[PDB]
Amino acid sequence: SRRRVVITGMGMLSPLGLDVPSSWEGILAGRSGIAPIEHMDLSAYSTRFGGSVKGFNVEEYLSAKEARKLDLFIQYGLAASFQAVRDSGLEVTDANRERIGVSMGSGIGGLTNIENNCRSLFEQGPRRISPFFVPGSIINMVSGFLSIHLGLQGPNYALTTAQTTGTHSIGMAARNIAYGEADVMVAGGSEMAACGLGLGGFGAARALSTRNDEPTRASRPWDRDRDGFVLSDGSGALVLEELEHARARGARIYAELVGFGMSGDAFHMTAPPEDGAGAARCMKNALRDAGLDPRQVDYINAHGTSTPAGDIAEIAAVKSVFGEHAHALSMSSTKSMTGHLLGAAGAVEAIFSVLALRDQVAPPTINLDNPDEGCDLDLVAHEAKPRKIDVALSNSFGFGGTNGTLVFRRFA
Amino acid sequence: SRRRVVITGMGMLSPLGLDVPSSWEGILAGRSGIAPIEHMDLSAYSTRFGGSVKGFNVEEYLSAKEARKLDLFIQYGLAASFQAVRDSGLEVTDANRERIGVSMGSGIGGLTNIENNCRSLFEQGPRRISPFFVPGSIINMVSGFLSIHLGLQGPNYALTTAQTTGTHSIGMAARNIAYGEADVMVAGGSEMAACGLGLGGFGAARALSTRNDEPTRASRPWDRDRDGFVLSDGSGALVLEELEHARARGARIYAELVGFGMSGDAFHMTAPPEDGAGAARCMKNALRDAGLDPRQVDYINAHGTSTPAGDIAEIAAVKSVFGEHAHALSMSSTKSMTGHLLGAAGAVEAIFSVLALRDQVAPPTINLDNPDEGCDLDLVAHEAKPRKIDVALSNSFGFGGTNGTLVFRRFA
Ligand SMILES: O=C(C1CC1)N1CCN(c2ccc(F)cc2)CC1
Ligand SMILES: O=C(C1CC1)N1CCN(c2ccc(F)cc2)CC1
Repeated sequence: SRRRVVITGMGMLSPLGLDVPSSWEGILAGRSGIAPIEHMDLSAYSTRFGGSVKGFNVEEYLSAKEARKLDLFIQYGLAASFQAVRDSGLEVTDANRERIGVSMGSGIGGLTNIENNCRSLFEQGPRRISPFFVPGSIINMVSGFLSIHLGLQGPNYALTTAQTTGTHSIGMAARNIAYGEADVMVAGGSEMAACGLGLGGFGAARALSTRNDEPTRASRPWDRDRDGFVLSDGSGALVLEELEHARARGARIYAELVGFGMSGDAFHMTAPPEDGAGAARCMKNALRDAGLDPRQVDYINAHGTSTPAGDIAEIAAVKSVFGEHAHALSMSSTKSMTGHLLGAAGAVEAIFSVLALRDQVAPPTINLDNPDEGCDLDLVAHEAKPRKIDVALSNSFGFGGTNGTLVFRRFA
Repeated sequence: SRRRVVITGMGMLSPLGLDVPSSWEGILAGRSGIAPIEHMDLSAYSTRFGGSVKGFNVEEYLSAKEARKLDLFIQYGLAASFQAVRDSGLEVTDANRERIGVSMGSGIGGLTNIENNCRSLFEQGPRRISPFFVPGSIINMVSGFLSIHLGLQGPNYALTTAQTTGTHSIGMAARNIAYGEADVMVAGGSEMAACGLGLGGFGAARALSTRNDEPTRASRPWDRDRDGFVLSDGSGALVLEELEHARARGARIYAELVGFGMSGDAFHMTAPPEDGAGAARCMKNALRDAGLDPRQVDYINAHGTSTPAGDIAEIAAVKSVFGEHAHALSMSSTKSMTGHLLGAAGAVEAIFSVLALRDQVAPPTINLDNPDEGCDLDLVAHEAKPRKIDVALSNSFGFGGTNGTLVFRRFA
C-alpha cells in the first residue's frame, strides 16, 4: 500500500504574472500574456510574438553574481521553487533535510546560454566560452541549486520529456512520497525558449502560429482558424507533501494529488495519433491509479496547444475515455491565454487545476470563436465557468509521443 | 507489493568497442580507448583528445534517411537500446507493449546539432535552421524514437542529472517495475558532447585533463598526477525485467538489481565534499534498500573521474561506509580506460558491474602508478583481478550534488 500526497505550496512565473495569484487573476479574467517579443531582432522570423515573463527581477531570489552564472530557464525554476517552499511554510531541519528532495525539469533547457556561448565561440574562438557554460546550462541545476540553497538531501533529479516535463516531474515526485522515498518534494518545470533558437527551431517545423497581426488571438485551441502553438516562457513549482507530515505541522492543503498516468503513443516523432489512443490510455492509467471512475472527473486542463492534429486527438481521447460523461465534464486550454510553456506547461497547468478545485471555476478557452468539426464538448469558450469540481485532470502530450496525466481531488 | 528486478539484456557503444563483448574484452585487457580527436580541428582548445566511438555504422541500426535527422547521442542511444532488446530475446506483442517502457537519458544531449544549427542561424539566418532541429536534438527522443521503432507504449521518459544520469535512469526504471508501473524497461543513457561547445565549455572550467601529448595516460583516477576528467562518448542500455516475468518466459538473467540510492549533497554546484558525505549517504541508502550487510560488498565500480577532489571524496565515502571492510572489497574506475561518458557513464558502468558478477573479475584501474595520499584501498591497479563477487555497487556523482548508487548481486 501507499501514502497520500497533498499540495501545500505553489510557485509560478508566467506570461500572465510573476506569481500564482497574479497569474490566476489573468486566467479567470481571460487575459492573454502573448505579445511581440522585445529587445530582439525577429525580422527574418515567420513568428515574432509569444508569452514572455515581463518584469522579472532575479535579485528578489539571487545576488547578481549567482544569477549571472545561470540560464534564464534556471532563474525561472528557482523563482517558482523559492515561491513554492515559502508558500508551504515548510521549515527544513537537520531532522527532515534527508526527506526533502527536488525534481524540477526542462523540455528544452538553456538555448539563451547556448546562443550567447556560440556567438563567442564563432566570433572570438573557444577561449571566450564562459567557465559557467556547462553547470549554468544543464537542466538538473534547478534541482541542484535549490538543494544547495535550502540544504535538501532527499531525491535530487530532473526529468526532460519535452512538453510533458512538468506533468511527469510532479507525478514521479508524488510516487517518491507515496512509496516512502521522501516526505516532501519540490517538483515542476521551467522554460525560456522565446530566443532565436526556439522561435527558429519550432518555426522551421512550421509548428508555430504565424498570426503576427493579432498575437493575442494566435492561441485558439479547437478553433477552426488555429495554425499552431504560441511559444511561452516561465515556471511552475509545487510543494508535494505526505498527508500525515502536512497535518502534523498544520500545513494549508490546497488539494490531494490522487493519480498519475504515463503512456507512450509509439506513433510519430511530433504528431499524435488522430484518435488520441495514447492520451486515452494515459488518462485511463491515471484514473485507475486514483481508483476513480471516469464519471467522477469534473474538469480537464487540456494539453490544448492550438495545433491542428493535437487539439482534435484530445477531443477523440476524451470522448473515448469518458463516453456519456464526456459533455458533462468541463475541458479548457489555459494555453489559449498563456501559450505553450513547453516543459513548464504541465507545472503551471497543475497549479491552474489545483486553483480550479479551490475556487470551483473552470478557466476559459479564449479565442474559441468557431469550434472545429467534432469540437462539441464543453470547452468553456470565452469566459470562466463557476461549477462543481471535486476531481480535476491535467494532461500533457509531448514529442516522441510521451504522455502524462495528473489527477487532483478536493481535500476536506 | 514491491517486485524483484533482473537484467536480461545489455547493449553498448564505448571508446573500447561497438558492443558489450568487444568493450568488455578491452576493459579486462586494460586497453585505453582515449586518442587525439579526429572529427574536428582542436588546435585552439587546451584539450584535443577524448574517448571517441570508432567506426560506428548507424546503418547497422537505422536508414541513412532517419539517421541524418538525429544527433549522434540519439543514434548512440538507439544503437545500445536495440542491442539490449535483441540481447533480451524479448518479443513485443499487443499482450505486453503497454507494460514495456524506456528511460534513456543524457547529461548534455544534442550539443553537436544545437551548435551546427546555432552556426546556421548566426552565419545565415533562421530560414536555414533544420526542420528536424528540435525532434532530432532534445534529450527525451532516445526514449521517443525507441518507442516508435519497437512499439513500446509503457512509461516513456528521460532523466538529465549530468554525470549521474545513467545510474538514475537505471534505478528509477527498476522502481517503475518494482512498483508495478511496468514489467520491462529499457534504461540507461547516451552522450556525445565532443563538439566546440563541449570541449570548450569543460575546458573554460579547467575541468579536463590537458595531457594532449599522452592521451591514453590522461585518465588516472587516484593517481597523484591526475589533472581532470577525459571526455568520452557512447551509450549503455539495459533491459530491466520483473523477476517472475523473466522466469515465466525462460529469459537468461545476467544478475539481480537489489538496491538503488539517491541523495543530494546540497554541498556545491560542481565540487563534491572532501569527506564523501553525499556519496556515503547515497551508498548507505542503496545498501539498506538491498537489505544488505555492507560486508557483503565485493566490488565497487567507482565514479573515479580522475579529478583531484572527486577521487579522494570517494575513498573517504567508501572508508566511512565500509569501515575495515573497505580494506577487503575491490574498487576500480573503468574511466581509467573509457574516460568519462558523462550521462552515459552510469549505464556502461552498470553493464561493467554486471559483467564483473558474471565473470568473477574486478576490472583494473589503469595508470594508477602512484596512488595519492590516503588512496590505500584495493584499487585493482594495472591488471584485472579474478575474485569472488557476489555483490557489486556502481557509483555516480554529478553537478548539483546529485548522487546515485546501484546494487547488483548474482542470481541463482
Ligand atoms: O534544447 C535542446 C535541443 C533542441 C536543441 N537542448 C537539449 C540538451 N540540453 C543541453 C544541456 C546542456 C548543454 F550544455 C547543452 C544542451 C538542452 C538544450
Ligand atoms: O573558475 C571558476 C569559479 C569558481 C571560481 N569556475 C566556475 C565553473 N566551475 C566548474 C567546474 C567543473 C566543470 F566541469 C564546470 C564548471 C568551477 C570553475
